[PDB]
Amino acid sequence: ICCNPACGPKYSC
Repeated sequence: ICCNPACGPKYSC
């Protein structure tokens, strides 16, 4: 997961 808008295309919560 990458639950932060800065994750960009990786965003997931």
